[PDB]
Amino acid sequence: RSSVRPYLEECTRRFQEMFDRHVVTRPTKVELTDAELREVIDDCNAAVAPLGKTVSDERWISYVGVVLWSQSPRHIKDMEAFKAVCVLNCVTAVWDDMDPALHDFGLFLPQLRKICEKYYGPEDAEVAYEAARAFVTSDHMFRDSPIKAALCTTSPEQYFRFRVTDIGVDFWMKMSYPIYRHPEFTEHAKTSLAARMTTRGLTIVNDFYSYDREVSLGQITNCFRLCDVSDETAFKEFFQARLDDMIEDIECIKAFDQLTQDVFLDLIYGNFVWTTS
Amino acid sequence: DIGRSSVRPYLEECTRRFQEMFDRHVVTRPTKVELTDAELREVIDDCNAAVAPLGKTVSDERWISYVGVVLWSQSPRHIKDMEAFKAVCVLNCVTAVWDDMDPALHDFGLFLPQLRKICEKYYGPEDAEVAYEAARAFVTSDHMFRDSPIKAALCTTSPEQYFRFRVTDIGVDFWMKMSYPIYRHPEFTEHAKTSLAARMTTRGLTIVNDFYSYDREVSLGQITNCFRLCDVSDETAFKEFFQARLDDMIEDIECIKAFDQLTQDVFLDLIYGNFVWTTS
Ligand SMILES: [Cl-]
Ligand SMILES: [Mg+2]
Ligand SMILES: [Mg+2]
Repeated sequence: RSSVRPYLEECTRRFQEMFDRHVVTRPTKVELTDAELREVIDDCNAAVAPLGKTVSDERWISYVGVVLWSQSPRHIKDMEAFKAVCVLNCVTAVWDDMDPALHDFGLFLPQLRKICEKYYGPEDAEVAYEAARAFVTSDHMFRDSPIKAALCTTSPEQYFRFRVTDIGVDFWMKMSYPIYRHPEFTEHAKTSLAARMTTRGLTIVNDFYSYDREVSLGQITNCFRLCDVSDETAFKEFFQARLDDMIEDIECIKAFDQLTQDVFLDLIYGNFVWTTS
Repeated sequence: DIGRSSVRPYLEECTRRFQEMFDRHVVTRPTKVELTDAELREVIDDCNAAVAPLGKTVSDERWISYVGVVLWSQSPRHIKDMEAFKAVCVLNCVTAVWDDMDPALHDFGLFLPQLRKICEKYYGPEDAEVAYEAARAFVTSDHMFRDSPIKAALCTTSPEQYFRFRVTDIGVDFWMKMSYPIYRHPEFTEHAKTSLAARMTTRGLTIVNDFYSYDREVSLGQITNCFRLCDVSDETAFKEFFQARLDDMIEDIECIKAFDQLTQDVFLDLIYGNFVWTTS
């Protein structure tokens, strides 16, 4: 029960087969110029320096890969917004990986505001900042919280309801809509319907490939703790149920407008490609 | 299908079973905020000023029917800011009229500035922006999804997709984001701003709303009702569906009890108060 390694190959193949049948369109990686990647890394370093944390270029590049693979390159209009999502993703990933004893909101929150004010217009900057603030504040609030225990152990429905915020997808949507400048996508981002539609597909993939690491650290925010992964029959029924969840979401996503559904599906499928890369 | 046009045969039994569930699981009864006649006149005058640019005349009696949900579904023991409370009264009522209006008469250029005016009158500068954005997103969502293929997909596929739509569409996310200044409670404020507050309360609010508005909505051809996902003409299929919805409400309520005391008081007063107002 400590590991999903016996299922790693089969589940990877089954994820890919599902995407090939229901999405078809493959993710494509955004290539940053050397100048853009250096500007991103310099902003990341500047933002986490007040916390006294050193992070290598290699670690920044591993954090940023999800952004490079999970946006929708054919629809990008604003590369300043794109770089902002690169930076905000990376620096909040560092914050998400830190011991809460090193969490200094007075030092970090002004750095998030500075990033938002550099890359976004005034209105978008407020929206992106509030979402980043809500995300890091949620991360802090729910470490060792009875609420997290109740939501993550009760049922898949309560667990994914928690993960809408906790996996960062509502934040992601609210900092990503300026990349596309697409009115319908902007509204779905702001109502969080965008995040609610894509939460299960992101979370189930994240959870499968981070299960071994997370259970070894005593973390409970993983839907595969809701089943007995040591019982092959129980695991296979649970995994199929999660695949069915992803498929139901994907098929509803196809009712959205063409640009919006490309963004949603590139996000779910790109996250899978980056996670397995 | 006339047999599917009504939940009237189940009206008494379902009302009794809702109440029984609340008595077992919430216990604490809702209590009604009473406004002074000055407060209520101020609320209604703001409501009239807000909808007059759209050519709507609304009697005091109709306003009072709209506002009863705020009076019954807030948490009086925890109120700290009655200016924020009056703002929730006005915003609920004026967006209720907008929700009931001919979508032809929808004039965002005239209405959105009135919403901002209400928010700027009653809230501090930061809270006014949060309440206004939530009102804006709600009325815009209402407009976007009339005759939308997205609404049809989310509302006919499964209860999960339907309640996902209703987090915004029934207005609970808006409600949480305009109500947190009433309580000035840091944890509740955060749950409102992440929308976890809305996500926890959506089913309890929607199931009750849907049951008691089913007849009117299907008579109007409206599809945003979870009881269209079952055959209400089939007593066996209806009672199994209704029991599953009751189980949803109970699971939400039992999880809500893991939140801090003040927050859970607010969440449960909202669900239970909405039921009391709806059946009155
Ligand atoms: Cl805001
Ligand atoms: Mg994980
Ligand atoms: Mg209704």
